[PDB]
Amino acid sequence: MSLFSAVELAPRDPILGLNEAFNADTRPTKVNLGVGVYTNEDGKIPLLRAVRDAEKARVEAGLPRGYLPIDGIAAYDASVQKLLLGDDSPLIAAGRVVTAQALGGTGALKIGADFLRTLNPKAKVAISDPSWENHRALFDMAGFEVVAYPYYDAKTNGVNFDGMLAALNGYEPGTIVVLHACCHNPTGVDLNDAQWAQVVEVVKARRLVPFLDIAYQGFGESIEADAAAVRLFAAANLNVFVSSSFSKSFSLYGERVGALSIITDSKDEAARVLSQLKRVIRTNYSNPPTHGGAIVAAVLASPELRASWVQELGEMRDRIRAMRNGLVERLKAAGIERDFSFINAQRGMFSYSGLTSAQVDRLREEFGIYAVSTGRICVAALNTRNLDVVANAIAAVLK
Amino acid sequence: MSLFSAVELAPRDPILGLNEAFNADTRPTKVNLGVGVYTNEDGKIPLLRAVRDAEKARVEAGLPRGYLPIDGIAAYDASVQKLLLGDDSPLIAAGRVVTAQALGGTGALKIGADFLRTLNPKAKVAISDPSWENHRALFDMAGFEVVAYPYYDAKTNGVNFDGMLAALNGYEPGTIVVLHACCHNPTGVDLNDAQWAQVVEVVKARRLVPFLDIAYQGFGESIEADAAAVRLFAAANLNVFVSSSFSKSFSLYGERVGALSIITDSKDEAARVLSQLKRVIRTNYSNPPTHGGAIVAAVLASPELRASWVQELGEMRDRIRAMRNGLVERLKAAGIERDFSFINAQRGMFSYSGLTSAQVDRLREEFGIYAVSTGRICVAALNTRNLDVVANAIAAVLK
Repeated sequence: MSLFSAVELAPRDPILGLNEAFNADTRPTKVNLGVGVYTNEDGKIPLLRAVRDAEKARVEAGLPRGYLPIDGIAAYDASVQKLLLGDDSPLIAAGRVVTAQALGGTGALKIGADFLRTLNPKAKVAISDPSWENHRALFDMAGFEVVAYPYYDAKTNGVNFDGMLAALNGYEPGTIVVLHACCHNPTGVDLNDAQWAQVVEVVKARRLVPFLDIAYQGFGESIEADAAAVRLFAAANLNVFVSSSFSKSFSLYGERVGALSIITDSKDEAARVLSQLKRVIRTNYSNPPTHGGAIVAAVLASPELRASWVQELGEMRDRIRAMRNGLVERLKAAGIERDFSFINAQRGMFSYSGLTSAQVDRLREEFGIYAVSTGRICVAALNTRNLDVVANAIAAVLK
Repeated sequence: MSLFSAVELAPRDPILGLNEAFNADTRPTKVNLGVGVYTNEDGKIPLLRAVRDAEKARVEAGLPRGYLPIDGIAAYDASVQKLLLGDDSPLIAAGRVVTAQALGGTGALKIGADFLRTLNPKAKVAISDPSWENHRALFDMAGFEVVAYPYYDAKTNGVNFDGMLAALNGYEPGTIVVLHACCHNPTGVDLNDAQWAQVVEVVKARRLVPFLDIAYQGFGESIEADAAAVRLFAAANLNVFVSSSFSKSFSLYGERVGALSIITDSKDEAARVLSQLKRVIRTNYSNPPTHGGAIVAAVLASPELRASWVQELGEMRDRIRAMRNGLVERLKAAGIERDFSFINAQRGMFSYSGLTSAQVDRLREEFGIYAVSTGRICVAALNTRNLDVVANAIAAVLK
C-alpha cells in the first residue's frame, strides 16, 4: 500500500542484453555492431572539425547564459528551414513554415506528437514495419494507438512498396504517417523519388498527416538530395510535420540538437500553430538548451565552417559506402551462397544483414562479433581495422 | 476542414507585453522590475567565475559528444543528491535515492508529473496561492486537476499558515502538494522551521505526496540551510519528489540543468522507480544535453571551482539582501509612513510590493518603473545605480 509498492520494473530494451554480453566478453578482439552511432577506427565518436572550431571561437566570447526563447535560437530556426526546404523556398518566403528548436529529433517528435494529440486525439499513428524502436514507444506514450504499414521485405532485402501503398490507401483521414526521409532506421531500405511521389499523392488524396523524420540528412546521397522527400511534400501544399536532427550529421548526439518544422497554409495559420506549440514546449521543459543549437547555427552561418562540415559529413557518407562495398566484395570472394549485393543498395548507418537469430548467436559466441537478433548491423561501426575480421566471421557462420 | 483551421491563437504571455512597453520607453532612467533573472551590480546576468573556468576547461579539452545515459551523467546525479541531502545521508548510503538529470527545474517537474500520472491519474495537485505560473500550467498539461492552498496573506505580507494547514488537512490521500523549499516564487514569503515541521506531520498523516521545488538553493541563508525543508521530508521517511534547478544558482538558465530526485523505501524500489522514470524521459527527449551538466559536475567535483562557486553564490545572496535593505532604508528616508519591513523578511529574487494595479500603472507612466500588475518586483533588478529612482518613484505613488 506504499506509494511505489506496485511499481513494476520497466521492460528491458533488448539492446541492454547485447551490451551486457558484449561488455562481459573477455576476448580482447570483439566488435559491437549493435550500436547506433558513427564511430572511428578506435570504436569512438568523432568530434567534427567544424564543431571544434566553432566551440573554440564561442568559448572565447564568454557570453551570458540567460533563457532562450521557447522556440529556440531564431537564426538556428531559420537556418534549419533553409537546410530542409532550400534557400529559395516559396513557403519560407510566404511565412508559412514554423520551426521550433527541439531536444534532438526525439524532442521534435514529442512536441509534434503532443500538439497533434490536442488537434485530434482519436487519430492513429502509422509507422514502418519495422521502425526505430522509439517511434512506437513515443507515440504510444503521447496517447496514440500505433499501427504499422508494410515496408521492409525480408525476401527481397528491399521495400514491399505494394503493401505500403495499399496500407496508406486504407487509412482514415487524419492518420499520422511517420515516414523516414532517407537512411531507413533500422533496415537501410529507402524509397526512390518515384515511390515518394506515389506516397505524396496518396497522403494528399486521403488527407493523411505526413510526419517526416529526417535524422540522417547528408548520409544518403548528399545534403540537398537527402531532403528530397521533405521537399516533395512541401511542393504538394500539404500540412506537413518534420522532425529533424543534427545528432548524427554533426556528431552532436549528446547536445540534443534538433527541430520540429510544420508547414501551414498561411502566415496567420503559422502564428496560431506556433502559439500552441509554445504552450506544449513551455509545459515540458520551458525552453531549450543553448550550446548545441548555437554551435550548429554558427557552423551553418559561416561559409568556412559550413564548407568544413559539408566536407567532413561527406567523408563519413563515403566511408560507410566504402565499408558496404568492401563487405560485399569480401563475401563474394569468400564463395558464400547468399548474394550480399543488397548491402550496397541499403543506405545510412544500418543494414538488415538477413542473418537469422541462430546465425547471430553463433557469430557472437564463436567470433565475438555482436549483431542484433534481427540481423541488424551498424555498417557505420565497420572500418578498415575490423572489416576483414567481420567479413571472415560471417563467411564462417554462413558455412 | 483543414488540419489547423480550429487552432486558436494562444493568449500572449502578459510579461512580453510588459517587456515590450519597457523597451519602447525612451526614458534612460527606466527600470524593469518585471524580470525573472538575477543580475549583478552592472545590471548584467553574471557568468560565474567557476562556470567560466569549467566551460573553458571543457571546450579546450576537445571532447566527443556521444549520448549520455537516459538519466544523465551519473557523477552529476550523485553530486545533486549530496547537495540536497548532505554527504552523510543514510538514504544515499542505502541506495534509496533516485536522481535523474533533467531539463532544468521545469523538466524535473515534468518528468515527475508524467511519472505520477501513471501511478494514480485521479490524484489532484495542490500549489501555493499564488505560485510560479508554470506550476499550474505544467501539471494541468500533464493531466491533473490543480487546486491552490492558502499561502500568501496580502494583509500581513506573510503567510496564512492556518489556512495552509487546514487545506492540507482536507486533502485526500495521494494528493500531490507542490512546496517551495525556500525563496518562495513569486512572493518571497517563506515558512519557518516550526512551520515546516507541521507540514511534514500533516503530509505524513494524510498520506499526501510532497513534491518539493528547490530552484534557489543558496539564495536564502546558505546552501546547506536552504535544503532544510528537503532534508526534513527525507528524515521523516516519506516518499518525496524533489525538483532542483541550477539555472539560478549557477547562472546557467539557458543550458537547462536541473534534476528530479525521489526518495524510495529500498534499493529494489529505487531500481523499479528509476526504470519507470527512464521510460518517461526516453519517450520525451531520449537523454539530456551534456554541456551545462558537464559544467555543473565539474564545478562540484573540483575543490577550487566549488569554493569559487560557494563564494560567488554567497555574493549574489548578499547583494539581494543589500538591495532589500537599501530599498527599505530609502523609503524610510523619503518619509513613507508604510511599514516596508516585510521587504527585509522576504527572501530571494522576488517580493510582492503591495502596490495596487493602479499604483503600478502610475509607476510606469510617471516614472518609467515597470512592475508586474500583481505588485511583484524583482529585487535582483535593483542595483546602486537605480535604487534611488525606484525608491523615489514608489514614495511618490504612496503619498
